[PDB]
Amino acid sequence: GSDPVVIVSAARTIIGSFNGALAAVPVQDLGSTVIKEVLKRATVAPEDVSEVIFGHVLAAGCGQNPVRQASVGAGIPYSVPAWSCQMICGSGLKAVCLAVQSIGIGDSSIVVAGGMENMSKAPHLAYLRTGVKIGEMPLTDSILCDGLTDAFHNCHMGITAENVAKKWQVSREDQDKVAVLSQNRTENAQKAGHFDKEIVPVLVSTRKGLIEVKTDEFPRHGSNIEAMSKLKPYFLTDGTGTVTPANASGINDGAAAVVLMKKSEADKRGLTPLARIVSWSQVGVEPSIMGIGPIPAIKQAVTKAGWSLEDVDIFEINEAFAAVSAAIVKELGLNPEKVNIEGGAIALGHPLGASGCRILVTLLHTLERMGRSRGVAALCIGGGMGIAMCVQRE
Amino acid sequence: GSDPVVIVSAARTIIGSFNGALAAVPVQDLGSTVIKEVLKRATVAPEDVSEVIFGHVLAAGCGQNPVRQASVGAGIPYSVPAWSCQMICGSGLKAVCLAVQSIGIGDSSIVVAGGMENMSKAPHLAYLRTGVKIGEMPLTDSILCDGLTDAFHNCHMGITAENVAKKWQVSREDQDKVAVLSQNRTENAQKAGHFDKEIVPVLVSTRKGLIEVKTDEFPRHGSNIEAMSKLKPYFLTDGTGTVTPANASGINDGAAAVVLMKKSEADKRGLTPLARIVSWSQVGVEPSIMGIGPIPAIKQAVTKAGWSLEDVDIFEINEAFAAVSAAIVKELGLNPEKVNIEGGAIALGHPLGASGCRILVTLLHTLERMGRSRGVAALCIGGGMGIAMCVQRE
Amino acid sequence: GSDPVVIVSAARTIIGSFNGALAAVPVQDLGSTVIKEVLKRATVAPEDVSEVIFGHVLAAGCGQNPVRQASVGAGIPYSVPAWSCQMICGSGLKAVCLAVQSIGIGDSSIVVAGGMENMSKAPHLAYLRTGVKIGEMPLTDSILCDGLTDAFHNCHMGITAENVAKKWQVSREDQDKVAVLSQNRTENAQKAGHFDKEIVPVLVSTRKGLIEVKTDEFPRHGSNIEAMSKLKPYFLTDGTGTVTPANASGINDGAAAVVLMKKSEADKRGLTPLARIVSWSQVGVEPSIMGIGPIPAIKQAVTKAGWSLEDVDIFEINEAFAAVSAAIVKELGLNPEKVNIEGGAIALGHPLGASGCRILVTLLHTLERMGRSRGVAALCIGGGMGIAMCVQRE
Amino acid sequence: GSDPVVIVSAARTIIGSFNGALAAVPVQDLGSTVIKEVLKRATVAPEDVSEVIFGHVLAAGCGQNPVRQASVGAGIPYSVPAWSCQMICGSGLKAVCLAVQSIGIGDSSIVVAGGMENMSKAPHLAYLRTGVKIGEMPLTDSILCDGLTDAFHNCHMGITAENVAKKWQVSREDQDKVAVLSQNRTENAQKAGHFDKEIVPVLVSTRKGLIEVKTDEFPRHGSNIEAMSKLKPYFLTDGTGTVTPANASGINDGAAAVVLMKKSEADKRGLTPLARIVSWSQVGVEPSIMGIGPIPAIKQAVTKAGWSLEDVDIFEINEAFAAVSAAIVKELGLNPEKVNIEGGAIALGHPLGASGCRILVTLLHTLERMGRSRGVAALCIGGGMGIAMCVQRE
Repeated sequence: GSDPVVIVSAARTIIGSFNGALAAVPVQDLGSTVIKEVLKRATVAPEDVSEVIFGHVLAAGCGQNPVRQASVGAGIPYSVPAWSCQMICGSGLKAVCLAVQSIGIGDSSIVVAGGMENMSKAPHLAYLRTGVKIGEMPLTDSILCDGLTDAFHNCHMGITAENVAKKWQVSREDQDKVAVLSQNRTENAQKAGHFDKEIVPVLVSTRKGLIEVKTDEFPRHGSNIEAMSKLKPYFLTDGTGTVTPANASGINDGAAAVVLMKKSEADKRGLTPLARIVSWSQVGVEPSIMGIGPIPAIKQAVTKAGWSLEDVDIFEINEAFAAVSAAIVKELGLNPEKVNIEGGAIALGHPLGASGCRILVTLLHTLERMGRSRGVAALCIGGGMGIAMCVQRE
Repeated sequence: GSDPVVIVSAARTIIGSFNGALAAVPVQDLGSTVIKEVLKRATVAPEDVSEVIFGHVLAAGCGQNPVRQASVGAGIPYSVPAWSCQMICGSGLKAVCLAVQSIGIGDSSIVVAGGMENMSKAPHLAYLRTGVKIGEMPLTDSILCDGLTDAFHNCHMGITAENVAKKWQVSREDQDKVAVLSQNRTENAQKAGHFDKEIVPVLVSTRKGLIEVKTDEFPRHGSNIEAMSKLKPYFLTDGTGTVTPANASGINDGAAAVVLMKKSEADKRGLTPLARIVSWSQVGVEPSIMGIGPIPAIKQAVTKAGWSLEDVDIFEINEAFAAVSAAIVKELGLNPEKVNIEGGAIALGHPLGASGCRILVTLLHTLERMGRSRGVAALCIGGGMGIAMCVQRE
Repeated sequence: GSDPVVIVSAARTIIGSFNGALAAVPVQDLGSTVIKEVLKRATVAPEDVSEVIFGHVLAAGCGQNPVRQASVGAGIPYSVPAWSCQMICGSGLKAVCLAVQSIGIGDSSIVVAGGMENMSKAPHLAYLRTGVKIGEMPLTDSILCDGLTDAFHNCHMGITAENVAKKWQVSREDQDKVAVLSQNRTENAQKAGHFDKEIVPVLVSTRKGLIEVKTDEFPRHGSNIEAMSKLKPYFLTDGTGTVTPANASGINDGAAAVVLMKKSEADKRGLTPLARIVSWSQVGVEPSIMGIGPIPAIKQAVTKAGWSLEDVDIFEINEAFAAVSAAIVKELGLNPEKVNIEGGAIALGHPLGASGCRILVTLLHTLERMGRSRGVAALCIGGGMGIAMCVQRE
Repeated sequence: GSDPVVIVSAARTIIGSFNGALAAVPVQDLGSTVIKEVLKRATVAPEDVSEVIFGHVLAAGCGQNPVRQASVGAGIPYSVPAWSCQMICGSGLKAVCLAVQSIGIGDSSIVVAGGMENMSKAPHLAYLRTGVKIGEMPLTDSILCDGLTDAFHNCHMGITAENVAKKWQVSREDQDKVAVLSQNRTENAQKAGHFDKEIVPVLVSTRKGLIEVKTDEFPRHGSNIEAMSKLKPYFLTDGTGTVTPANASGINDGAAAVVLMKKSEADKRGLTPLARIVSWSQVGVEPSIMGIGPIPAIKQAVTKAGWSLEDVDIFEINEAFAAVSAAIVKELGLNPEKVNIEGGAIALGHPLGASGCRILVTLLHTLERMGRSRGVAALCIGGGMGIAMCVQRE
């Protein structure tokens, strides 16, 4: 307000496929990569950062405070506090909102906010301290257990997605159409070089030495409805299923970051920002339909901004499932030509902790590239939440 | 400022011993217990909570967003956003600072902040996705890996404690004296009923049915220097060791919570708060001496409050190791009769995610009970950080 | 025949309770203990042993050829071949029959035969070579998996025991009576010192140094029908159950051994043997009723010996379940005062690989102590087999 | 003697590569395949089998008595006893010797003897019964632990192989030459169809349905010394190494079986056997040089047969390591044109429990195919043993 918080820089790694191009790279090295890069791009010295805040969901086995590791690995001094927040899929966006708060209230001057996740590296879990006298014991998958299973209904996110498909009447055919659209938009954007600016290469040691990874791995080029309609429903196999692997996102690795400060601090430094942050909201809804979280979230953020929905030029609405993104667009009555125009997570992938910031990074570069003005990033969150941010291009 | 953020209520579970009285209780049930109770005590209806923020470090195997589970298990509606932060030992206090920020900036009206940890339930970890063709594979202890091992030097917190012992010249004899003091102060406080008010019983099913757990489990009554001086150093066994199990805290389970709102909202509701929050700080230091984090943290918080150190009536300085707490007190020149007067974590235990808020809960009730005015809660943090808060009794 | 194979010496360790007195002792050290001891007792130099043959069922994690380890640990040279056989519960007796064959045919001159098992040390199992992309994986209990589960019907031995109880009409009351009898006979034998001769102490390091273990651990003195009839059926909980923990044996650790050679070699050496081996049999039956294996086994061995059943003075019939031992005795019409007179495995325990030889050791010492002449050792075997041996006291 | 034991039939599966063509096939199904087939070939009804004896080393996770499972899966009745022996690498040959003994002494009339191993399916091991309060725990590889590690010196078989290389002066160049020879002989035999008769196809379900596997998988066609001499020593990397993957065998899956009875029983049935068994030996040597076990073993078997070494037309000497097979041939002064003429385990692979019988199967078919008369099968055994058999073609 008058001196709003602005985003000066924004970058992401490619999104790697499960057990794919980024699987050997610890999550904190993904974090370091984007942290170092956004500072570079903003021309901000690492010692001028007030704090680092990252979303990060599946942190088992990553060592003590992996954000701090990521921060220091980027060349930020030990003097700079660094910490993580978890709000499942919303975690990466929540990190940025939290920065908005510390800067707005006058506690931080410059913040590197973001999200990070290496799901390929998520371990299996065993409780061994008591000691099992006799009987089988599970090695539980932390991804499933901590990432993808609703704690209230003990069901996969994909089941909640079927609830939304049912209730918002998004057919199998609808979902496959959204999926094809998402895949084709991503392929068009890739070929047109639309992601080049936002991507920062990741360094990976191979048997044939060091390599740069700089193409998103998860897209399935040549996606078509005929192929997709042959697949069987994955979560719900009693003949009422609609969600398949083709119309859902995946398990993925990646990180993203943004540099934030006040407009006045940007002016003082001779920086022109990507955008100003106008508003944001977090809301709660029923776990059984967590997918529709962004509906109340968007309506509140947009309202808080003094906007009507028509005023929004571009939406990024996390595409965890076609069933959910379709339902959100249908209920709000959004123009699909304004929503996920470079494609969404069905094509690009969904590294839980990173996605909130990743879609923001994309949003901001899309707005910039198209010379459009007003954007909304939003995500549904397991357990029944939604988060949304309003940004306006300077 | 003019309308400061106040703490209306504050409560904790007992602290359970490793694999002890609370080990069968999932961490989110510990959270629910304290959340429900602080609302009860503040007379605030659960549907009036703007959000829930909890510190939580070892979240592997706890399911999707265990704070949200804890929130809902306390009777807070699905409409109320709930999420976690991780800043190792500082996590529980960081949760409260974050609430201060959301309330200060006008985003939240009422917040339940806190921390929670069941270390007994922390699993072992195995990476099984690639597949090991031939050879041994570790089942890594998440407590050690993610909780207690410095990521920069690959050494136990207890090793960093020896660095501080060495550098601040805190002898074995000094450490054992601090340990005895801590144990005796805790035993005196227990017998005098000083913890009765702050403790909320935990419900536990046993073979002989339901029981209430309401005594802290970890204290070793009759602690004496003669016994302690017989023990061997645990981390550093080359004849230069000082830290033993008797002069370090433990692995422990527990939770704690506070209810926060603006002074004006408290006045409107006819509530008298425990205290107002005057200031807080987070700082970074070298990982090798993470223990001395609270020195810069305290100095900055106290300075920001407009106080001198003499102005502080009561300190709670987390007693992870006698070596560290002694070093902090020595360097700042604090009166030991003002520091951890009900005893500290050597006697009480250290459930990582909970401790930041737990010491705050104790602080506030001590200030209340003694009719003293100004308090400081502070903790060192693995990886090289410190966090401190200033509170003033209304 | 004319120059029959004789048993010169026979010894056993105590039988340890699951996770009890012998759990820290590797199975091969149990083997070494009994091997060394029987050589000592027979006055046979270790370098005169032709070969060592031991039954051993649960060998996972025991290292390369644990019989060979056991042999060498007893002071038998590297020049002496040593190897194991597996025939589940019959394994320890099968080892002795196999020795009878190598000596009878003229391939071996002196053989140490026996059985050994540390079930406390049996590991859990995980298949990790492929690599599990996503999902839970079992840590399977090798005891259950490889020891106690019928491979044909995928059911616990205790289920097959219920089949025999049903079909041979052995009531819950019958089973509990057999159990009390077994417990009381064992307690009487212990107090009378009847096991003193056959037991060889095991050496175990404790925190208070080295100790000798020389009392069987599993017996429940003061066993009574009133207590037993209060227990619930363990395997079959649909209201048709009869088998409980009180009328079944346990999971147990132990070893036993015997020294064998021809009568002529014994005469040459100035040794008087415990007994001569007269006959033995191995038979197959249906897995669903594996418990009744000893019926055809005994009938064939006794027939091969030229005996009638009345001619047998003493039987040892492995008491895996009261339901099975009762059924065997009922069908064959045996005098219960001739069967398991020092008690059986319900009281003493059942270390799978050892039991076949353990009951033989006991048989031989009982025959000796009572001055009786003709004995039968027999066991049922998981998967549907029976094994029996006839011995005659010289 | 006068009525010697004869082998009527002999068959093997292909040998599968680690995690290769047979990895999804449980070991007992490999057993059933060869058991059923040898009965078929001998024209012996399954109900006429007196007993089944198989070598089997890595039995963890295979269920109760996997030989019995294998027997019944081949259509052998429940009435036929079936059991396993373990003598590490010698296990498959020991099974046959044991049959010789039961038939020779008049206890069995017809025996199916053999060996079987699925090393791909060998699990990792964890001891979980006590309960680990705090710290890392190993998931131990049962292959390494129970199969490939000398229990006396705690070193890989490959280390003992280096001891033999050193002591018998078998150079790196020598070993690579033996390896190339073995690979080229196997490739020549394959192309000439020499294994066709002995191989029995294994049935495997694939995504594209059922398939027959009938080519040995492990051979590396086009093996050459130039390639081999580029490899680095695998076990001993201090610059004194000679053993590499190219001049050692592998980890492999397979089974083999033979049908045995007396010559008189063969005559009565109108069967002409492959060969008569003339003699066999088992011996012990120092674990550090277990590889040279076959030297004393062969000398004793050949001596017991009334043969000189020149009398042996064909040897099969298990080729665990070129270093060992070379050393055996050098010391005994054998013609390399008489030794492993279809190639050995360097090319064919080494499924521990199966190999003893596998080389016997090959021996017998080679003797038959070449119209040669006298053969020797022999193997070294971990822990310091050797086993050898003499056969003579009828």
